[PDB]
Amino acid sequence: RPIIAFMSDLGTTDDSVAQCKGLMHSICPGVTVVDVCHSMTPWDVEEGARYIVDLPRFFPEGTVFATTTYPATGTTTRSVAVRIRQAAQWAGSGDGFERADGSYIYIAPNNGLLTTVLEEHGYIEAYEVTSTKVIPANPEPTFYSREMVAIPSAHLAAGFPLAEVGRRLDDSEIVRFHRPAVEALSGVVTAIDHPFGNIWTNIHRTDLEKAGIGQGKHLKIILDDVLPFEAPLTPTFADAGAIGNIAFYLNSRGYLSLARNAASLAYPYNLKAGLKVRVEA
Amino acid sequence: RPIIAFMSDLGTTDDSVAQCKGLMHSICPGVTVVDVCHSMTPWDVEEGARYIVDLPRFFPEGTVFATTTYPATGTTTRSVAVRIRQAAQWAGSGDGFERADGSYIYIAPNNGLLTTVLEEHGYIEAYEVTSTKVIPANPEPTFYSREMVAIPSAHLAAGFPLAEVGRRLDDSEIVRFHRPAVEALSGVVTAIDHPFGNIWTNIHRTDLEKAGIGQGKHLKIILDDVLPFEAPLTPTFADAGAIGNIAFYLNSRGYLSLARNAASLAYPYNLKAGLKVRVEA
Amino acid sequence: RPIIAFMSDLGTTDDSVAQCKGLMHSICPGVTVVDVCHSMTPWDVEEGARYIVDLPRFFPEGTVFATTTYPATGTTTRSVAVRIRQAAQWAGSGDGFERADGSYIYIAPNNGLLTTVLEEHGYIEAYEVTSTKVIPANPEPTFYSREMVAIPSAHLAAGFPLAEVGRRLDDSEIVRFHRPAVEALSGVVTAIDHPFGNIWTNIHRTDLEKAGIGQGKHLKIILDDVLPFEAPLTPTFADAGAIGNIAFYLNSRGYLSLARNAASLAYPYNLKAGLKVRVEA
Amino acid sequence: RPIIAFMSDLGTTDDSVAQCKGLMHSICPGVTVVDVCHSMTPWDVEEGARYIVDLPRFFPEGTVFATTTYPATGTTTRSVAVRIRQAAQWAGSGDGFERADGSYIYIAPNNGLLTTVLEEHGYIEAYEVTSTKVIPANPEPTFYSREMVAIPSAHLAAGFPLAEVGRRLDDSEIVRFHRPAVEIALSGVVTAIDHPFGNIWTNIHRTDLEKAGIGQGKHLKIILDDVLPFEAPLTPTFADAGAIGNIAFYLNSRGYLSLARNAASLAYPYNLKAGLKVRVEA
Amino acid sequence: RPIIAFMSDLGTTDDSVAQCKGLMHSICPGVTVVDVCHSMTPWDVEEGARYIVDLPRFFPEGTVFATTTYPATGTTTRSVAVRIRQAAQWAGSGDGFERADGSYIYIAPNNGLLTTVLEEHGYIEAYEVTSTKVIPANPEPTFYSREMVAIPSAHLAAGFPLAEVGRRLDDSEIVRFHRPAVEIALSGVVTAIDHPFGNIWTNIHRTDLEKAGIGQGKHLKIILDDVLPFEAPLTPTFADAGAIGNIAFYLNSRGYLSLARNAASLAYPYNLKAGLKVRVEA
Amino acid sequence: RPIIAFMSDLGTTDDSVAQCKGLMHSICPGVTVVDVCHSMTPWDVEEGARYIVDLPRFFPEGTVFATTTYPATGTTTRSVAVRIRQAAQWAGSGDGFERADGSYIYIAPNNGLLTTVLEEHGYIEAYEVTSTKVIPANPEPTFYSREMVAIPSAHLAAGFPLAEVGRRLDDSEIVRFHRPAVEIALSGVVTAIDHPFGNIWTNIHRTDLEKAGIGQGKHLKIILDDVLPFEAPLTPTFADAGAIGNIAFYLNSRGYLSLARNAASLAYPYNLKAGLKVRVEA
Ligand SMILES: Nc1ccnc2c1ncn2[C@@H]1O[C@H](CO)[C@@H](O)[C@H]1O
Ligand SMILES: Nc1ccnc2c1ncn2[C@@H]1O[C@H](CO)[C@@H](O)[C@H]1O
Ligand SMILES: Nc1ccnc2c1ncn2[C@@H]1O[C@H](CO)[C@@H](O)[C@H]1O
Ligand SMILES: Nc1ccnc2c1ncn2[C@@H]1O[C@H](CO)[C@@H](O)[C@H]1O
Ligand SMILES: Nc1ccnc2c1ncn2[C@@H]1O[C@H](CO)[C@@H](O)[C@H]1O
Ligand SMILES: Nc1ccnc2c1ncn2[C@@H]1O[C@H](CO)[C@@H](O)[C@H]1O
Ligand SMILES: [Cl-]
Ligand SMILES: [Cl-]
Ligand SMILES: [Cl-]
Ligand SMILES: [Cl-]
Ligand SMILES: [Cl-]
Ligand SMILES: [Cl-]
Ligand SMILES: [Cl-]
Ligand SMILES: [Cl-]
Ligand SMILES: [Cl-]
Repeated sequence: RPIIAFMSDLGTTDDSVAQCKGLMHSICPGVTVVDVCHSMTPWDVEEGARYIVDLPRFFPEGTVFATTTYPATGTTTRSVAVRIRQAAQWAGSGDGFERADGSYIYIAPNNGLLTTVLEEHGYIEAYEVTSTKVIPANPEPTFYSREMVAIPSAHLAAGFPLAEVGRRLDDSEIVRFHRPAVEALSGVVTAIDHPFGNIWTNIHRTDLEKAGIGQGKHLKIILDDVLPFEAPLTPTFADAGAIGNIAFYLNSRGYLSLARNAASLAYPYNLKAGLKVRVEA
Repeated sequence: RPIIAFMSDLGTTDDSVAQCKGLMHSICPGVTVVDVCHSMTPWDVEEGARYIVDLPRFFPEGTVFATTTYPATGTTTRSVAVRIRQAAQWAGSGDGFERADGSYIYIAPNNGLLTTVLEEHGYIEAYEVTSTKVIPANPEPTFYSREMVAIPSAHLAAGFPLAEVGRRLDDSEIVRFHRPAVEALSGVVTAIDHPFGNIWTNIHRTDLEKAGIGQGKHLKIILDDVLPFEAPLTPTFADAGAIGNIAFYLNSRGYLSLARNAASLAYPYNLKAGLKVRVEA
Repeated sequence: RPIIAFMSDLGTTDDSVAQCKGLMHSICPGVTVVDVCHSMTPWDVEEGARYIVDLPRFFPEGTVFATTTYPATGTTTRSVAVRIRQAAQWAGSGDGFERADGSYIYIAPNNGLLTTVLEEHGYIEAYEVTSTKVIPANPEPTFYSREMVAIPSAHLAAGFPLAEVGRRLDDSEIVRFHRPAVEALSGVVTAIDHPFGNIWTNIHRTDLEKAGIGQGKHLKIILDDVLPFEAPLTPTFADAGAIGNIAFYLNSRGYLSLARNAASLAYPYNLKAGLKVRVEA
Repeated sequence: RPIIAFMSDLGTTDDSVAQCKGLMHSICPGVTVVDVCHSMTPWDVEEGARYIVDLPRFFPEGTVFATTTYPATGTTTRSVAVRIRQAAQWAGSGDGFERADGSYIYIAPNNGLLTTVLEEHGYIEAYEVTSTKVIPANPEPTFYSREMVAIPSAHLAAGFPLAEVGRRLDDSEIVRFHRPAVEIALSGVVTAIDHPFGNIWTNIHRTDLEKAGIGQGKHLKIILDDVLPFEAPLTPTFADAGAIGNIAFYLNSRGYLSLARNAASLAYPYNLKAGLKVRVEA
Repeated sequence: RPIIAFMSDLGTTDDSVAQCKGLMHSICPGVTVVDVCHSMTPWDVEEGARYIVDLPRFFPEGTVFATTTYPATGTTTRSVAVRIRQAAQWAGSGDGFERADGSYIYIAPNNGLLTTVLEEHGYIEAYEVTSTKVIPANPEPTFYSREMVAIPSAHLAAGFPLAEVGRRLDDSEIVRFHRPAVEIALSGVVTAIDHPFGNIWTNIHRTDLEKAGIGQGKHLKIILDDVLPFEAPLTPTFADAGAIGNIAFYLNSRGYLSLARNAASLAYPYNLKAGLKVRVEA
Repeated sequence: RPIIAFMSDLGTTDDSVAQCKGLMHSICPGVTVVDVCHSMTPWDVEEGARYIVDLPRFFPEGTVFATTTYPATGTTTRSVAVRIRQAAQWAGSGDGFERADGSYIYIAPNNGLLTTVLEEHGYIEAYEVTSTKVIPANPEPTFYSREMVAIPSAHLAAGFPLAEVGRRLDDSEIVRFHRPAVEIALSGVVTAIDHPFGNIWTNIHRTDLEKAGIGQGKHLKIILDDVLPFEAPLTPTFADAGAIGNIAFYLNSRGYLSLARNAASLAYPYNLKAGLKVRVEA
């Protein structure tokens, strides 16, 4: 019972996503399509990477990940299809559901979208998608998200051999983007968690415990060099005490974050991604 | 062929809902997940209750209702799992599809979310959700909507015995919220029906016929003590005559409501929930 | 394995769509419901027609199309159910998936919604939907999108004979709307493609090649008689050269369109549908 | 002690008005320039009319009114200068300042701006402003508000003869506009939102009311835009609505039926703007 | 050389203020009307108070202050006219203009508008304005700002006797309001956003500071609305924050602790408005 | 009959400007203060420059221009006072008011505000304002617009000697800014949106045009922000665009190429703001 998890920049105000799904079913009958998100900022590769990087451990083995923002649609560019190694705490009841390696496939424009996927998970082999068996002989130039991602993803869900979609790629041929690094820790606001107004940073758990920082530690987190927040590190929001109170926590992705307890922190003060972050103890 | 109807405050701008669905499928293969809404105002329990209270009669028997806003995520709080009694006019073709009792299960934070569910439908037994068989041994503090609702809901859809998720609860142990009552009838605007701009009140059919009010009766409905609307009670919008004309009707949930015929009433004049309502004849 | 593609004006902020889906499953167990869009402007028939007109070739044969905006809900009006002729370049891998005729069914309010469907595709026979076997004996006046579209659509997906839903209609009895025609070509902006900000016009490929216009031709496209854009006709966005540069192209629906390469054209300058269009060479 | 009362659409965000004022002082030294308003909606002649039609009784005899919105600036269109007749119950302390006839001059573009001035005050002699003694020989094309209104207004204030500004006009040569009508239950329109209070003015006059048997203390239903309803008695002032926030129907200082909330804004919360239909039923 | 300083809530988008000015000139010829502000939030008495409480030392002796927001217009409510005592370190060049006592008159609605004028300047004689020699016999009900403030202000400016405007009041007859308190770590509130700069004024006075041992050059943490934090030393001016955009804590020209960014706006980016709680901790 | 023309960034929503005016009257009795503008964008020196560079020819000889935006208030930064040379075809009726040389004084912060005044009018003697005879001995740190501009402007208007305000400056001591350049097809920038009409001013001058062989009645293509295109002939005024709403390219009263719609706003509908690139091609 095959699954395609589908992430795109196609939006939710027209038939575009539905066209893709129609084909997915046409090709892989009995397929279940799980919508990740279709609301991402178009062409914002680094935003899209964030929505797909942590998915594998939550999905059954065999799940195909169709992930696409395709600003170079209609060009010589071709999509890349990749079987990752490690799905990567396990998710689920009990001690979790351990996922076998080489058990997930990403297919995506070769435009950097998979950058964090490949490094957090690794990959066995990557292939350029060119065979007319998994893509159209005459692709609609403007709709590669359908022609060069959705359509072949469904072939791959129906058991089509990855190694036959086209030629094999070298690591150097796989486009990557580059994240700002983390340097007293300096970082950046990665995202606002809608609809809660929570604030996410690029500082990982692993960066804290490397500076002698664990739960309960009193910290200062400064935004934009003008907003000096102060609070103890806590596992969750309610630990901040009263409603509205600032909380400092590690989010479900393993990253230092701020919020208010049952109140929005970002929205009322128009705090957005990009603001810079300084962490002190 | 199990169904999970899923309602949350997780939104539609990231991978959160997808993570949950991935697990649901992992646990209950062949499960179909029906999205109710994920756009509710976070932490607004009474808004979430409104989206889930009328669902059972529309769904096949055996449907599990996973409904969650979890501001106390990461705390001692635990979710409650409940088998309701009456699913409650029947919905469907002909005279409708009669639903057997004890045929639906709700699982939700024990924070008042199910208040109207339990009173409109009743319940056979309620249980605290604690067994590591339906929830993780080490839950992510900030994501109880996944760990303590989504994950066990899928076990319950796969046939896991309700009585084994944890200890049985007493009625007093089930958190409830309290609605403003209805008192010439006085009430309150409960919701604006997007995207139509229709206005919903807490005055039920049953409150009208208890004051000698049936179809065709000329009424006055005043909002905020400054907007005196006048119209006959009618079954639907077009009965108001011309487009734009005010209509007074009972909505599909059985509640007195106002609108314009093929025009928005609320949006142009920024009429929101909370406004108070006076009904006269 | 039956499919219902579902398009409505019911929105995504309440349980309405879910109620419908619940019934669909109740009636046609094992049915897969593919959401097209539920965000259309309510009562805007011509907008809804645009989201459903190009679907058939993307879906498996047998797919039932449940498409509904129902401002005359609760009136004498009844829905129309139609088996189209031609599904209509084929979509998919290779040379595409050829679709047999008479292989798709639309069901919809008889209010003009299907106007472009029937003319672009044709139809074998149309029927008024009245039988209490596919609709309720006592319909909720305000919710015909559920009672007179969703419910019977699921019967039709479960194999119920189209000719038995009610009486057969004459062409004249099928409500239609009328599009502005295309006249140096004059036309109109049909839609803004969210979230990209691309601009769509009513000028078809077929209108260009009828004026000696093919790829590479230098054109001028004027909006609102005040915005004289100039660019060569190109297959896709990146052909415009640098990012931000204007591109003139045929979209995936076969219509002259404008945009910027990896930049929004409409949003920053508040360009909306309705603006008039003049095309020169 | 010459006075020019200055109304324009030039705004409050550049030196336009100040250029004009500098010339007024240049031409007429010792002049006092009283700002009427400079924030009117651009080119909205009927809106400007309301800001200048009630002025004369509040001002000293001989005051010159310089009133301009000049969308046809740079064309053959010229300004007109007019001695009005009646200053029209007086304003001021006691029983008020009695104003003699023919004591005020309006100078404006001949584009209808004065339609209502002439209608309520009548006039005596109107002249086209063409003389290079009171306007520039080579006027800046975009700045006729200055060239054809401000400058000449100052010569007039200095005592320059009205009859010498140019040729005398006939009534048919004075461009006029048509007020929105009141139909008769009364139907009219919202003429203006009174900022910053959010009060709502209609074109419905006291005389239309008393002509439909509607007097003080009486209950009306007013509907805006064919759907938004309000009910209240006709009262003299806002506080008569009782509680803060309550709805009030009154006659404004200009004689027109108006709607408001008491020490709160009615227009803004419902996004009400000029132009909406008004239906009044008793 | 009579002068009336005019503060109202009448706005900048109609002829209201100009009607008032025309009468001032009518009643007191040669008067100069100095606009203070006309854009205050409607009916917000405590906001108006701040725009008129610091004025006297900047103005010539004998200047009359006409200050009005009149939400009770058309009622029994009357205006009060007051000769203040102390003009209160002087403003102007050198060591400043020394202002004699009892040299300024305020006329306003008796609705508390003058609460802070009387508190900081004290007063000598206050009178109720009822005489038909300085107000109209039949006042327009909606326009008391004109009928009961503007008109009488002009007679006063012309030298009309203060004691003759009506009966003399006692302190208990002068309506007053209560300032938002400062609790004591200090807690107060934002009183105003200083446009167009986006600076933020608090009700916390220099004296509250020096009373908590807080002086120049010292580090404070200020929290707005119980969550939005800022840290900086107390400095005399904006540039002392260093780089453009940096946060500054200072005492404004009125003596109140304030927050700002240096040549950049603090309020607008975070949508900060008057009314927010302020917590200052050292 | 002394006159001070007053331009500041102080705004229209408090008593700041009125404090300043009170002192002007205090120091120079009988002075007339002409408001230029007080609504300029805060700290935007080049925007202020445009509101004060065209003024002298419209004003009487001897008028003092008090022009200030003072982001460095409270520092060592001082103001400068300057007698300009050329008042620069005259404004006014007939062939206009001929203005003698050296007849205007500007006083402003030495922060570049006068860059364009000095460039177009030249100057004769510029002085640093330091004397405690024309400024305060203990200036309020946040209010230099008042302490270092308003107060001294008044002494100057009263006839106080310019050379005595402080030491004489050299050209190199007068801070200046750089105008946005015009590159050459011409590329420039939008300098301002002309409110409330929504007209669009560019930095492209008449001389840049006639230097590229571009004259009246000729077709141009103008592109804003590298993507938004407009086409029209160069005409003298808005109506020359024909129909209401139509696009017009013209030279404004200041000599700069500008874009507009005829009796309709161009900027607002497309959200166009100052700063956008402008490309003009013929
Ligand atoms: N104006 C545009 C410029 C570049 N790429 C676009 C544009 N509009 C849509 N796209 C891309 O086309 C893809 C469809 O194949 C979308 O995923 C999207 O990234
Ligand atoms: N800032 C926050 C404070 C309290 N609860 C939150 C916050 N953000 C998300 N949540 C809750 O966490 C749940 C995830 O388990 C969501 O359903 C939501 O209700
Ligand atoms: N205020 C309204 C007036 C007319 N039709 C409405 C209104 N609100 C909802 N509807 C219609 O009712 C249908 C539900 O059956 C929706 O598809 C919608 O088109
Ligand atoms: N874009 C424009 C179109 C038509 N008239 C305008 C425009 N901008 C300014 N004006 C007019 O120019 C006059 C100044 O002479 C103003 O009164 C105003 O009405
Ligand atoms: N809607 C209103 C309610 C109460 N007072 C008002 C209203 N509109 C204007 N006013 C008051 O009328 C006064 C003019 O006399 C103004 O100062 C103002 O305070
Ligand atoms: N937040 C601020 C930063 C820098 N300068 C300011 C600020 N607020 C006001 N000013 C300046 O103070 C001057 C008044 O002396 C004004 O001209 C203005 O430029
Ligand atoms: Cl790409
Ligand atoms: Cl909770
Ligand atoms: Cl319909
Ligand atoms: Cl005046
Ligand atoms: Cl005109
Ligand atoms: Cl003044
Ligand atoms: Cl009052
Ligand atoms: Cl003046
Ligand atoms: Cl400065």
